[PDB]
Order: sequence, then C-alpha cells, then structure tokens
Amino acid sequence: SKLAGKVAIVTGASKGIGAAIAKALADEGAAVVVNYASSKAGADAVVSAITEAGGRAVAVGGDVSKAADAQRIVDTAIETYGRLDVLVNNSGVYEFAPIEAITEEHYRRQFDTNVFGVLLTTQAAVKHLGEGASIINISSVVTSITPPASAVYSGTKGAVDAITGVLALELGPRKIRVNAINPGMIVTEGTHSAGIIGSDLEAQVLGQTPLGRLGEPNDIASVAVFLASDDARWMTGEHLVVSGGLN
Amino acid sequence: SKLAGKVAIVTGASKGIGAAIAKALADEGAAVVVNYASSKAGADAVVSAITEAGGRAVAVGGDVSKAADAQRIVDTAIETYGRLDVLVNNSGVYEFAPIEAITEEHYRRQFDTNVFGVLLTTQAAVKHLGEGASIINISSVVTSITPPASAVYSGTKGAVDAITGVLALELGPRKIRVNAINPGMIVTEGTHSAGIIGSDLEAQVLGQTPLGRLGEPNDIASVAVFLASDDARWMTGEHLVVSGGLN
Amino acid sequence: SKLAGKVAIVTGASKGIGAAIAKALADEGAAVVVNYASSKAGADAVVSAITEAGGRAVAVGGDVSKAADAQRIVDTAIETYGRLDVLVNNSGVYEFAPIEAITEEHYRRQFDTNVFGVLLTTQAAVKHLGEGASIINISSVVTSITPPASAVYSGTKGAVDAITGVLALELGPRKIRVNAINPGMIVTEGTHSAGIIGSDLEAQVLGQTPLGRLGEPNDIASVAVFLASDDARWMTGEHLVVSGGLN
Amino acid sequence: SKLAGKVAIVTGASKGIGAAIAKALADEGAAVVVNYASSKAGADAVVSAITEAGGRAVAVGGDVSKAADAQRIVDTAIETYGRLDVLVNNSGVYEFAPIEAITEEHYRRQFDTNVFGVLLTTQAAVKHLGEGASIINISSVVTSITPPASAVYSGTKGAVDAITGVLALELGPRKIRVNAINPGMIVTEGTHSAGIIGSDLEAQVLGQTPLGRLGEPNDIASVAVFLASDDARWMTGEHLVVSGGLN
Ligand SMILES: NC(=O)c1ccc[n+]([C@@H]2O[C@H](COP(=O)([O-])OP(=O)(O)OC[C@H]3O[C@@H](n4cnc5c(N)ncnc54)[C@H](OP(=O)(O)O)[C@@H]3O)[C@@H](O)[C@H]2O)c1
Ligand SMILES: NC(=O)c1ccc[n+]([C@@H]2O[C@H](COP(=O)([O-])OP(=O)(O)OC[C@H]3O[C@@H](n4cnc5c(N)ncnc54)[C@H](OP(=O)(O)O)[C@@H]3O)[C@@H](O)[C@H]2O)c1
Ligand SMILES: NC(=O)c1ccc[n+]([C@@H]2O[C@H](COP(=O)([O-])OP(=O)(O)OC[C@H]3O[C@@H](n4cnc5c(N)ncnc54)[C@H](OP(=O)(O)O)[C@@H]3O)[C@@H](O)[C@H]2O)c1
Ligand SMILES: NC(=O)c1ccc[n+]([C@@H]2O[C@H](COP(=O)([O-])OP(=O)(O)OC[C@H]3O[C@@H](n4cnc5c(N)ncnc54)[C@H](OP(=O)(O)O)[C@@H]3O)[C@@H](O)[C@H]2O)c1
Ligand SMILES: O=C(O)CC[C@H](CO)C(=O)O
Ligand SMILES: O=C(O)CC[C@H](CO)C(=O)O
Ligand SMILES: O=C(O)CC[C@H](CO)C(=O)O
Ligand SMILES: O=C(O)CC[C@H](CO)C(=O)O
Ligand SMILES: [Ca+2]
Ligand SMILES: [Ca+2]
Ligand SMILES: [Ca+2]
Ligand SMILES: [Ca+2]
Ligand code: NA
Ligand code: NA
Ligand code: NA
Repeated sequence: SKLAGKVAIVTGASKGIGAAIAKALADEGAAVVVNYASSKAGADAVVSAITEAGGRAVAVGGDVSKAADAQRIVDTAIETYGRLDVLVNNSGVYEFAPIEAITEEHYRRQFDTNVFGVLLTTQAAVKHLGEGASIINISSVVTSITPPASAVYSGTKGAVDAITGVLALELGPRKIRVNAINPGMIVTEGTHSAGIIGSDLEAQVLGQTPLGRLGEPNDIASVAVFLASDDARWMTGEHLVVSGGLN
Repeated sequence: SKLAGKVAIVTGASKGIGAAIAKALADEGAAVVVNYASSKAGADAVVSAITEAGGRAVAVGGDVSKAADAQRIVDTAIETYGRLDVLVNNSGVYEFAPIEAITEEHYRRQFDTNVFGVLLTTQAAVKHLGEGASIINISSVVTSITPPASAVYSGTKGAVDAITGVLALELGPRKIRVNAINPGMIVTEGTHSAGIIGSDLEAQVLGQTPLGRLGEPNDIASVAVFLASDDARWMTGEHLVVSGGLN
Repeated sequence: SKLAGKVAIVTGASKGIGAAIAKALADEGAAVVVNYASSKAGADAVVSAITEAGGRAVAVGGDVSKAADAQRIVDTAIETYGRLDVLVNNSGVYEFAPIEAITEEHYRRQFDTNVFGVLLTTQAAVKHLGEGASIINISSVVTSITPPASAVYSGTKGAVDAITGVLALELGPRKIRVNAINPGMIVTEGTHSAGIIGSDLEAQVLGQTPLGRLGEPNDIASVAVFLASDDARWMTGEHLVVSGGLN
Repeated sequence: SKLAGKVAIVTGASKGIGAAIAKALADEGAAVVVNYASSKAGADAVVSAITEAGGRAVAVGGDVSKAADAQRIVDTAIETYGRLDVLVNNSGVYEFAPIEAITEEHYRRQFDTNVFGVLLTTQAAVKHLGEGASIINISSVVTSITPPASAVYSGTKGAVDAITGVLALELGPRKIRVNAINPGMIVTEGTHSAGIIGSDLEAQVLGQTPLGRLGEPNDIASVAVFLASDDARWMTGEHLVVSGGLN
C-alpha cells in the first residue's frame, strides 16, 4: 500500500472531492482525519466507509478559518494516530457574483475559508511534518480559465496557487513537498447546491472539455493519492490541472 | 499625445510606482486623480509636479479598503473632470513572514488593501467606464517566483492576477480592457521603509536579474502608459512581467 | 520620435503583420529594412508607403531559412544605414494538418522558416547589437490555445517561445532585450490565402474573444513599436499575447 | 496491477530515463517495446531486467527520425503483442551552443530527433490507439527556465510542449490522453556523455533545487507510470515539471 503507516488530514471531507480523497487515501493505507464544518453526518458516513473497508479514520468538526479549530484538527491527528504525513487543504466554498454585485460578506466568506483557512491549517500542521511529508492544496482550474462573475472565487484560488509555490520553496530545505490540484468542474454536493450543475456555465465547460464529460470526485482523488505518495517524490510547487483537458 | 482628453485614477500615487505612473499618464495628456492614504503632502507634491509640467491633476485622500473611500476616489474623477477612462489599481502593502510567524493582522492588512481594495475601487469605477477604458492592476513578479516567506503577500498578488483575468472576460463585451503589470523589485519609498532595500532578498533578486540592476518607478510607469493607451487596444487579460527579465 | 535615428529589420514585411510593423516603426523614426521572399512588389509598396510618409526604408529579397540570405538581410541594414537597433523576426508560414496527414514537407517547410529562420537571422544580427537593442519574435497565441490539427505550426511557435526566453537570458549581459508577441487571429494576406478567415476555427476563436472581433495587422504593429522602444526597457523574456483576450 | 494486459512503447529505452520508464511500466504489468538506436546491448539488458522480474518485453532498433523506422517500432508492438495502449516519446538528444555557435547540423540533429521523431512515432501509433490510451512526451524543464546557450535544445522542447497540447485537444474525442513530463536535471548516460555532469550548469541547477539533490531516472519513471495509468484518467494536455521544485 502506497501510504501504509501514514496519517493524513483532509479538510472538508464530509462531502464531494474531500470525501473521495479521504476514502482513496485510506484505501492506500493512510489513517485519515475526516474534517467537517456543518455535516457531522457526512463525515461519519465517510469514516464508516473507511473503517468497514478495513481502514482507520476519525471525524473532527472544525471551521478552518478559525485558528483554534485549525489547531484542533491538527491535534486530532497527533492525539489519535501519533504522527502526521499528509495534509490535504480541500475545504472551500464558491459563489459567483459580477463585479457590481460583490458584497463585503461575499468577499470575506470566501477568502477567509479558501485562503486564511489554508494558511491556518498548514501553519498548525507544519510543526509535525518531516522529510517526505506532502501538502496538497485543492485550488481550481478557474485560475487558468477565470470565468466571468467569479472575481472573488477565482481570486481565492489564485492566492492558493501562489501560496503553493511559496511554501514549496520555503519548506524545500525540510523536504516537505507542497503541490496543488486544480480541478475542472466536478459533480459534487456543492456544485448541485450552488446551482452550477444545470447552469449555462456547466454547458459551456462541458462543451469545451476534451475528454467529453464532467468530472467526478474520484477523478481528483486518484491524483491526490499520487501527490501524497512517494511516486511524486520529485514534484513540488506544481499545479496539476485535472479537468479532462480544459485549461 | 497618447491620452489626450482622457481621465485616469491612480490609487496610491503619493509615493513610489503610483507617483511615477500618475506623472507619466499626465505627460501623455491624461488628467489624473492622485490618491493618497496617509500622505497628503506626497500627493500634493505629485499634483504640483503634474501641473508645473502643464498637466491637470487633483489629489484625493482615501483608504481603498473602505467602500466609502473607494467611492469618493471615483467620484473625484467624475466631479472634477466629468469622465473616467483609466483606473490604475496601484495601492498595495507588503510584509514577509514565514508560515510559522504569520499573524492574523499580517494576513488581513495585506488582503484588505491589496485585494479587497482592488475590488472596491474597480466596482465603484465600472459604472463610469465605457468602450476603450483600461483598468491596470499592479500585481507583482512574486506570482512567478513565489519567494520563501511571502505566503501572504504572494497570495494577494496571485489573487490580483486571477481577478485581472476574470474581469478581462467579464468586461470584454463592454470593450473595457483589464491587464496587470507584475513588477520586479523597484526602488521605492516603500521598499526603503520595509527594509527590503539592503536585504538578502534584494541581493538574491539582483543576482538573478538578466538586465543587471534593480528597477526604478519609471520602468513601470512607461508600461502603464502603454497599457492605458490605444497602443494596447488588442491586449486584455495579460500580466506583463516588468522585472528586467526575472521570472 | 521613439525610434529616432534607429535602424530596424522586419523579416517578411511584404504582407500582413510584418508590413504593418515596418510602417509603424518608420512612423516612429526608424529606418526600416523591408524583407520579402516571393513578393518584391509587396516590399516595394511598403517602402513607398514609408517614404511617401517621410520615412526611410529599403527592400531586400531573402529566404530567412537560408544562412546566406539571413546574412544578406542584415548586411543590407549595415551597408545602407550604418547600424542596427531592432530586429523583428516576423517571417513565418502556417499550414494545418491532423496528425495522420502530416508529411515531411509540411513539417520541414514550417520549422525551417519559423524556427531555423529566427535562429539564422538573429545569429547574423546579434553581432551588430548593443545595449538597448530590441529583438522581437512574432510567435502565436497557438502556444496557449494549441488548436487541433496544428501540431507542426504550434510546434514551431512553441520553439519560438522557448528561444525567446533563452536569448533573453543569454543576451541579458549585453542588455539586448528579447521578447515575443503572440498574436491571436489576424486578418492578413496569409490568413485569407490559407482559408483561415471564414473557417470554423475562426468562428470558434471569435466566439471566445472577449473584445469581440478578429484582429488586424495594426493591432500587432503598435505592440511591436512599444517593445522596440525604450518604454519597454525593463521587459525581456516576455511573451505578449495580443489576441483581444483569447488565451 | 495498474497496467495489466496493456502494451507500451518506450522510445530510447536502452539508456537513462527511457530505460527506467520501460522497467517501471513493466513492473505494473505492461508489455514493453524497448526501442534503441545505437545500443542493442542496452536494450537487451533492459528487456532482461523486465523478464527477470516476471514481465514481457522486446527490443527493437530504430531511428525515430526516420519514417520507416518509426513505423517499424509501432509495428513491433502490434506484431508481438497485438495491441498498443501507451506510447512514451522519450528518445531525445541535447547539445548546448550559444547563438553564434549554432550550426546547421547542431540544429537539424536535435529537431529531427526531438520533434520530428515525436511526430513520426505518434503518427504511426495513433492508428492503433483507442479510448484510454496514454501518450507521454518527455519534454524538459528548460521550457520553464530556458537556460542561456540552449536555444536549439530548448526550442525542441518548447515544440514538444506545444505538440502535447495540440494532440490532447485533437485526440480528446477519441479519449486518448496526451501529457508531457518536464524533467529537471537527471543523472543519466547522456548527461555524462554531454558534459553536463560536473559542469557549471550542474552546480547552478543543484543550488536552485528546493529538494536538495539531482534527479534520478526513477524520479521520472514513477510519474510516467502515473500518467500511463487510469489514475491520470482526468488529466490531458498537462506538462508535469519533475525537477525537485525548480521552475
Ligand atoms: N467543480 C468543483 O466541485 C470544484 C472545482 C474546482 C475546485 N473545487 C474546490 O474543491 C474543494 C471542494 O469542493 P467540493 O465541490 O467538493 O465542495 P462541497 O461539495 O461543497 O464540499 C465542501 C466541503 O468543505 C467543507 N467546508 C466548507 N467550509 C468549511 C470551513 N470553513 N471549514 C471546514 N470545512 C469547510 C464542507 O463541510 P460541511 O459540508 O461539513 O459544512 C464540505 O466537507 C474546494 O476547495 C473547491 O473550491 C471544486
Ligand atoms: N519592488 C516594489 O516596489 C514592488 C514590486 C512588485 C509590486 N509592487 C506593488 O506596487 C504597488 C506600489 O508599491 P510601491 O513600492 O510603490 O509602494 P510605496 O512606495 O510603499 O507606495 C505605496 C502607495 O500606496 C498607498 N496606499 C497604501 N495603502 C493604501 C490604502 N489602504 N489606500 C490607499 N492608498 C494606499 C500609499 O499611500 P500613502 O503613502 O499616502 O499612505 C502610497 O501612495 C503595490 O501594489 C506593490 O504591491 C511593488
Ligand atoms: N492570424 C495570423 O495572421 C497570425 C497569428 C499568429 C501568429 N502569426 C505569425 O505572424 C507572422 C506573419 O503572419 P502573417 O499572417 O502576416 O503572414 P502573411 O500575410 O502570409 O505574410 C507572411 C510574410 O512572411 C514572408 N515570408 C514567408 N516565408 C519567408 C521566408 N522563408 N523568408 C522570408 N520571408 C518569408 C512573406 O514573404 P513573401 O510574401 O514576399 O513571400 C510575407 O512577407 C508569422 O510568423 C505568423 O506565424 C500570424
Ligand atoms: N537531465 C536529463 O537527463 C534530462 C532532463 C530533461 C529532459 N530530458 C529528456 O529526457 C529524454 C531522455 O534523456 P536521457 O538523459 O535519458 O538520455 P540518454 O541517457 O542519452 O538516452 C537517450 C536514449 O534515446 C535514444 N535515442 C537517441 N536518439 C534516438 C533516435 N534518433 N531514435 C531512437 N532512439 C534514440 C538512445 O538510444 P541509443 O543509446 O541506443 O542510441 C537512448 O536510449 C530526452 O528526450 C531528453 O531530452 C533529459
Ligand atoms: O468553472 C469551472 O470549470 C469549475 C467551477 C467550480 C465551481 O465554481 C470551481 O472552480 O470550484
Ligand atoms: O521579489 C521581488 O523581486 C519584489 C519584491 C517586492 C517587495 O516585497 C514586491 O513584490 O512587492
Ligand atoms: O488560431 C488562432 O488563434 C490563430 C491562427 C493563426 C493562423 O494559423 C496563427 O496562429 O498564425
Ligand atoms: O537544465 C536542466 O535542469 C536540465 C538539462 C538537461 C540536459 O541538457 C535537459 O533539459 O535535457
Ligand atoms: Ca486563461
Ligand atoms: Ca515559478
Ligand atoms: Ca491551453
Ligand atoms: Ca522562466
Ligand atoms: Na500591534
Ligand atoms: Na504574457
Ligand atoms: Na504543470
């Protein structure tokens, strides 16, 4: 197993991409801290799937944008399993608005979760990360295709791309790798809830996807396993677009 | 003259890159709104430079991260000159800190000015922008070279890069252009005050700059004039690295 | 004038983008060597346009893929005007073919002109260049959007992009700047002759162009003048996409 | 296993990166066509290492820059194993020269092998490729870092990057994936023979490598296995820099 004996944290693993990543890491032997914000039921369902398949996982509720919660998410890994090897910064929210319609709350909610939450959780985790550890930030293909009416959200993911590059260099001497995955449109709880599935944006994106379908959470999960594993030992500071060819 | 009859706003034009951009735009015929935050005297010096050279300019105090001040900056253009053609989002602050040392205040001050202030000032300006308008965002070469210990600052400029691309697509149908300049290290009031001139970072940047010197504010100002002018009429969504070849 | 007393070579200036660049450089005071391959009549017409407008120019026939012709083009600058300041590597050809249909002739004709010709002309020219010289390579937005059935042509322009970056670093110590322009679809003699204007690809590109039209040669010419001038003194190794926002 | 039942061609598998890729693909169950140009003994040793580990392989001599040899390499897969699933275009040569030292042979040798050979081998292969096939082009991090005195070699790899993007779009409807790996400096027989090991470039590269060593063939081979496998099913048109963090 590619991650035998390792411990991973996946933020926002009660739904969507994060849930798929948690299950996939556990399938390769990692014990997984499954973080949720509002959906304990979703996280418990993911933990039960992992444990019924023979793996180890534990649920932890916490808002990554709150310093004490980010710390407690990380402490859960150390207290439960004694070590930390892999951090997947997946928690994230998205809302579109044209420039005229942007409000302060629309801006702060997305930047606080999608950027400050990445920084706070990584800051808490790095004390426990040693040579060969792997930090995986879930960014978005919007940093390449920058759709209209996404200035705030695409802004958050542009920040994540740059933070990924900074920390790859900053943590290089400690041999901690830092990489991003930039998904295309993925069918998730969130893209249904946001009305993105079924929208004109979805139709446009689908038509421009070379491989001819929308993405699924497991399309991202298998790339996260790769980046978490030693097979990516010589990759750091990369941004892997996983969109079926759209960029 | 390239900008005869046009009106420009330069945020943060009491010092540094913004002051040089303001003077260069006025040299090509633009009437310039010269924004300051803490230094009225600096803005008055730039306005005096412009008017002594035969141009038109007016100072306005305002914090771009405050919605009411962003509105007052834009209203100054309309009240004084009756139109708005060019917006240069130059106001910005920088402070480095390694991941372990990042504080909430360090994060919020830079994102509020460097990202929210771009969004607020652009939001106020767009009501007045018509076909041929040009929005120029001052980003940074850090989105290319992502230096260690710059996670927050590089994050803000990654966000600006993405916002530039979004708004180029979003405002395209109105024939409003949106582009970024990504300066390398420029000798400015701010890089002196921040201790960056004389720092290890300065040494590293100089040692990797193909054209063999640090940048000066006029190195950026002449590119801003280009992007503001009809010479750049077929460029939108670009990010021009102006760093003497460092990328 | 921006290029007063300067001397420029434009390869492939009997038609299209190169003709527009030659006229624009001359409008800013440059004496221009107007190169043609098959159309002396076209180069002579561009020379007449330049001299009727008060400028200086001379035509020279030569195939940039032949070392002796590249040398003769450069010798024409030195022998006629005594110096060389600006080299625009604009000569290029394009033909689409899906992978199954690519022939050796289709491959060699495009790489010999579009790549070897850039190398040979730059190699002859660099001996005469000094501080402040500007080399401008005309690449293509296809290095961003890589359309189907363009493997050979996009291949040539990907080479040109890389050669631009190499020579920017290699000639940095001599303070010779090297930059690329990457045009979008431009209506020219060539794109009419190739049937590209009116194609389904043109409809797709137009629909994806934020500024809502196809490009024209003067859209590129004004950017070439900027890069040739001291206004771009702090830019080297850049690739300026000039496509109305398509990338 | 990840490639059970599948068949791969690795061009240039008698040495270096290609040898390591061939052995790694076979470890995951692929039958491997091991192509060599000058070194039958090297290919035979790779084939033997593969069969000793329980796999299937066959050696074939051929110059990818010769159409008849490229066709025979592909025919070897079909005649020996009946199918083709993975093509690794790894064959490549490198020689540095500053612009004034570039000769016609130096240019043609590298473009014929590194670009035309990729096109010819891919052209022969595509007839046999169906849904789920994976084409992996070995490019180079020089397309990011474009070192001085590498205009021809970096030019070839810039062409490979662009060809990768074209064919990803062109072959997307057939659900054939096309991706590139862009290695940093890898210790191989070729870098020994080229005077790269022990050069000033090796010192420059190693000092700018965040993860603190030179690369090894298996650093690339594990990424090739990922791209060949269904784990990369949602990635096409990507360029994976595998350089220990240098870009
Ligand atoms: N098409 C796409 O789906 C797409 C494309 C590109 C990038 N992305 C990125 O992929 C990531 C996941 O997207 P998704 O579509 O899977 O989202 P989703 O279905 O809406 O799931 C979001 C997950 O993040 C959690 N979360 C949200 N805010 C949080 C906070 N403050 N603290 C902790 N956890 C928080 C949610 O927790 P609860 O549900 O328990 O509250 C949930 O587990 C995000 O970073 C998103 O930006 C998605
Ligand atoms: N090497 C560099 O200098 C460098 C490199 C890359 C990018 N940049 C970017 O270039 C821009 C200018 O940098 P600089 O070095 O010229 O800076 P500077 O010398 O420190 O000048 C900063 C200017 O921004 C104004 N400003 C700051 N906060 C503001 C706020 N909240 N509202 C309105 N105006 C505000 C300042 O006003 P007062 O002084 O009146 O308070 C001043 O006019 C920034 O966006 C920076 O990130 C700089
Ligand atoms: N949409 C576009 O038009 C477009 C988009 C992106 C990039 N580009 C690039 O822009 C450049 C100009 O394109 P264009 O559309 O203006 O082409 P064009 O109208 O066909 O004109 C091509 C010019 O190049 C010259 N030329 C061709 N082969 C030559 C050779 N071997 N030696 C010397 N000169 C040679 C031609 O000379 P003669 O006519 O006298 O033989 C002519 O002056 C090319 O590099 C092209 O790849 C064009
Ligand atoms: N640092 C690096 O090593 C580095 C970095 C980035 C990219 N790359 C790329 O990685 C690839 C492999 O490099 P390497 O260092 O492993 O090279 P290497 O050790 O020199 O091995 C080259 C291989 O290519 C074969 N080859 C050469 N010309 C050929 C032709 N015309 N037809 C068929 N096969 C041919 C050789 O065959 P014979 O030996 O049997 O003649 C050999 O098997 C190349 O594409 C190179 O550009 C290498
Ligand atoms: O536009 C796309 O291709 C994906 C949009 C998706 C949901 O907003 C995201 O990037 O998070
Ligand atoms: O890294 C450089 O060369 C530039 C640093 C400069 C001041 O922090 C900035 O990007 O604002
Ligand atoms: O596809 C586009 O956007 C431009 C195509 C054009 C002619 O082939 C060129 O790149 O030279
Ligand atoms: O410059 C590097 O980091 C790698 C050089 C290597 C051999 O020339 C190549 O790209 O093929
Ligand atoms: Ca884009
Ligand atoms: Ca970089
Ligand atoms: Ca693309
Ligand atoms: Ca570079
Ligand atoms: Na304080
Ligand atoms: Na660019
Ligand atoms: Na990449």
